Parts: sequence; C-alpha cells; structure tokens
Amino acid sequence: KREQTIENLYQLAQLTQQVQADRIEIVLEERRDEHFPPMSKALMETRS
DNA sequence: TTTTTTTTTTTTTTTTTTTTTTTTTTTTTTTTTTTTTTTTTTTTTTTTT
Repeated sequence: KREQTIENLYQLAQLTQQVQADRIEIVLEERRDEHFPPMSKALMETRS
C-alpha cells in the first residue's frame, strides 16, 4: 500500500527537477559576462 | 646657416580611498492603568434571664 507514498515522492521529484532546471536558468541569467575586477596599480604596490 | 627628433618642464582628467552628516532602527526607561490578597463591617441564630 506504498503506491501512494512512492508515486507521490516521485511526483515531488518530478516537479522538483524542474526547480533544478530553474536554478540552472537562474545561473544562465546570472552567468558573469564579466571577470574579476582589476587592480589599480597601487594595490599592485600594496599586495603584489 | 638651417632643419629634425627626443628628453625634459607643465597642464588636464579620472578612480580609489577615505570625511561628514542624516535617518532608521534598536535599547534602557517611569508614569499610568490594571490585577490579586485582604482586615473591617453587616446579618442571623441559639441560648439564657
């Protein structure tokens, strides 16, 4: 009588792999299109 | 006697770091109002003269 239980767990898993893909899309929107902010030639003297 | 190119003066503009002030939010704070236990007052009955 675990039919309900397991199929319902798969139904959460099925609607939630959608959430995983949604997070991946959130990344794609958030993917940088940019790099690490550069140095100012004085932070060069400071840290380098 | 003339011309060309480069190394020095100075001048202009931008970014990063570090200057101040105000507002919003959070913390300590007595007055007023509300809640509970209580010592004084009121009522009735029984017994005795």
